[PDB]
Amino acid sequence: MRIFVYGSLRHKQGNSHWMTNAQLLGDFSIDNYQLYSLGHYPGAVPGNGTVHGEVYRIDNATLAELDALRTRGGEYARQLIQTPYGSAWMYVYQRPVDGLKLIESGDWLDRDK
Repeated sequence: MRIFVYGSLRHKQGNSHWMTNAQLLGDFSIDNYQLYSLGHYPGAVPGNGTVHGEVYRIDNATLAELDALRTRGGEYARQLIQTPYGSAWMYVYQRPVDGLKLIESGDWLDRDK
């Protein structure tokens, strides 16, 4: 399925799938969203910022692989966003952001200005 990459443009190959069937649709930064950094992985939600992310088309079963690995048990919610390159799954923070770091900029890097 199509999913939004908010984990650097460098993304991650994961195990194999994420560099094999991963079709680069193109870059797509979304405004009115902000990025959290909760220690390991990041989180993204509607707010005030431009998330300089990238949109990919990966295999549908590969999607179930990511979902089953990420939110097995109930970690995040699936926010389906309709992009010009196709509707992509956005994972929104579903557990308290109390004491997290906020990138109101929307980009992972930013500080190269």
